[PDB]
Amino acid sequence: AMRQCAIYGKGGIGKSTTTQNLVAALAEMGKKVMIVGCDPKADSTRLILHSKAQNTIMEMAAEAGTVEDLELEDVLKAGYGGVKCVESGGPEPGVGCAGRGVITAINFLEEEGAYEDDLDFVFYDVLGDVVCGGFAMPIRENKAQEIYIVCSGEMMAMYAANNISKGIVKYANSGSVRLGGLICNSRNTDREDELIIALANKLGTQMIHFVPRDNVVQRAEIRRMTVIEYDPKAKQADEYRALARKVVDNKLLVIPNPITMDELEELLMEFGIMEVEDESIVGKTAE
Amino acid sequence: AMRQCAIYGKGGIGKSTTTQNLVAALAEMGKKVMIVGCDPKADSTRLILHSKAQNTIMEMAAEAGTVEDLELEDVLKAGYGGVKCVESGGPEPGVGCAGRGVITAINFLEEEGAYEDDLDFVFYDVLGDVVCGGFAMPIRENKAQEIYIVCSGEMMAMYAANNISKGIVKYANSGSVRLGGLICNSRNTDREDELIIALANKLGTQMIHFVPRDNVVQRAEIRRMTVIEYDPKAKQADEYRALARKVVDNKLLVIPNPITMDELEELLMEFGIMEVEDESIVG
Ligand SMILES: Nc1ncnc2c1ncn2[C@@H]1O[C@H](COP(=O)(O)OP(=O)(O)O)[C@@H](O)[C@H]1O
Ligand code: SF4
Ligand SMILES: [Mg+2]
Ligand SMILES: [Mg+2]
Repeated sequence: AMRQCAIYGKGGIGKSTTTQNLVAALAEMGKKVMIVGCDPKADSTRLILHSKAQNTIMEMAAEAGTVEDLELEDVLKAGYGGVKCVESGGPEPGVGCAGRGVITAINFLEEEGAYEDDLDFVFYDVLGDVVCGGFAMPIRENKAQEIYIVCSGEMMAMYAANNISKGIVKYANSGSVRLGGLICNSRNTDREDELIIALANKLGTQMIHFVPRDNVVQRAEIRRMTVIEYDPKAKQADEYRALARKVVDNKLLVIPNPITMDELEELLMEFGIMEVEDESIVGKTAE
Repeated sequence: AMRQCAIYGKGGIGKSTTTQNLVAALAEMGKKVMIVGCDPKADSTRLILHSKAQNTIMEMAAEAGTVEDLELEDVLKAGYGGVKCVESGGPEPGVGCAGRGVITAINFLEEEGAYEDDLDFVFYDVLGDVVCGGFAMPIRENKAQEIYIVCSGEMMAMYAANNISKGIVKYANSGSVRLGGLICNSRNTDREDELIIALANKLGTQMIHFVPRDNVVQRAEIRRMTVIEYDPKAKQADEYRALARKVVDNKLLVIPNPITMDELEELLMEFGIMEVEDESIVG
C-alpha cells in the first residue's frame, strides 16, 4: 500500500503550501512521505525541511554533468516527520521541456531507488498552469495514479482543473490515472463553497476538502515551516489533518469529465463572478 | 521595413489587453498591424474583433484533419483598424505542445503569404508564465525580433521577466533578438513606478511606459473593445497612444543582463514589498 499521489493546480493559489502542511498531517498521522517538487515556480519542498531553497536535480545534474554523478544522499534531504524531499527543478529557460526534466528525476529516483524503502506516499507537486506534454508526464508516464486538483473560487483555477482534466481523460482510457477530487482553497469568495461543488459534480468528482484562510498559515510560512509544526494545536491544523485522513480514506477515484466553455461560463455567471453581458459593444458615450 | 516584435510575460496582468490597446494606437496611428495570439490563457485577439473567441488554427486544422486544408479566411480575421487577427491554438490538453503549436501557425501564415500585404508590425502574443523550450520558439526560431516584457510590481511577474530574459540571452550568441523595454502595468503598488525601473536598470533596459489603472479600461473590455475605439478622448486612450509612439521609435534594443535571486529579493526588500525576512524559524 504505497500510494502515488500528485497535485496539480494553477499557481498563486496556495497549491504548494497546502500539499506540504497536508503532508505534515499525513506524517503526524503515522505514514511516510516523499514530496517530489515538480514546480519550477513554487517551493514544493520548503516548509518542511526549513531551507528557503533546495537544490534541484537539474541544477545538480547540472554542476556534476548527468544523473550519473548524482549521489542520492545530496538530492534527498531529510525533513520533518522523516518527510521526503527532492526538487525536480525547472527547465533551463528558453531552452528545454519540463517533461524531460521531471522524467529524469523519476528514472533517476527509481534508479537510485527511492521508491523502495517503506514509504506510504508519493506526492508529485505540480503546475496546472498549462496542461501540456511536459506536465502530463507523470500522468502519461503513469507514475502518478491518484490526482488531486487544487481548486478554487477563481475562473482560472476553474479553468485549469478542466484542462488538467481532459488531461486525465486522454489517458485514463489507457491506464490507472485517476482524480480523487478538487480542493477548494479559501479565497474569501462569496459562494466558493458551493461553487467548487458545482464543478466536482459537473466533472464527476467530489470536493475532498475546503481550506479556510487563517493568518496562522501566513504566520506559519513567514517562519519557514509547517503550520502543523507551528501549532499542531492550532485550529487550522485540524483543518489540514482532516483532508489528510480524507485522502487516505478516498475510495472515489474517477475518470473525470470535461465540461464545455459555455457551461463553465454559466456557473461563474450563476454563482455570480463572471458578470452578465449585453449586446452593447460600441460607441463609447457617442452611443 | 516590417518589424517582428512580440510581447511576453506572466498571465493575469492585462498583457493581452495592454497588448491590445497598443495595437490599436498603431492603427489610429496609420500603422498596419497584425497580431498573432500565441497565448492559451488569454484573449490575444478579441478586442480588435469584438468576438467572444476567435477560431484558432490548430483548432481549425483539426476539423479538416489537416491545415493544408485550412482556409486563410477562416484563419485571418480582419479587425478594427484592419488589424490582422490570428490565433495560434492551445496546446491540446495533456497531449501536445505550444512551440509545436505556434510554429504550425507561422509556417502556415508565410506559406499562404500572410507576411506580405505591406506590413508595419507583427505582434506575437506570448506567455512567459513559464518560458520553456516552446515559449521560446518565436525567439529561437528567429521570427520575433523586438521583445518587450510586460511587468508589474509583483513577485512572480518580475521573477518571470528575468527568466523570460534569460531566454533572450541564449539567443544572444544566436543573434537578432533584443529586448526593447518593459511596460509596467500598474497594480496600485506604492513604489511600482520606482521598482520596475529598478529592474530595468539592473537588467539594463528602459521601462518604456507605465500603464495606469483607469477603470475606463474595463469599461471597454466589458464591451469587447479597445479603449481607443471606446472613449478615444480618454486619459487612458492617450496613455496607450503614448506607448505606440515610444515603440515605433525605441532604438535601444538591449541584450539583457539578468540578476540573481537575492538581488531580486532585495529589490523587493528595497520597496518593502518582500520586506524583512526573519532569521528565527521555530514556534
Ligand atoms: N490555459 C490554462 N491552463 C491551465 N490553467 C490555467 C490556464 N489559464 C489560466 N489558468 C491559470 O491561471 C493563471 C494564468 O491566467 P492569468 O494569470 O489570468 O492570464 P492573463 O494574463 O491572460 O489574463 C495560471 O496560474 C494558470 O495556471
Ligand atoms: S512540452 Fe510543454 S513545457 Fe515542455 S517545452 Fe513543450 S510546451 Fe513547454
Ligand atoms: Mg503556491
Ligand atoms: Mg490579461
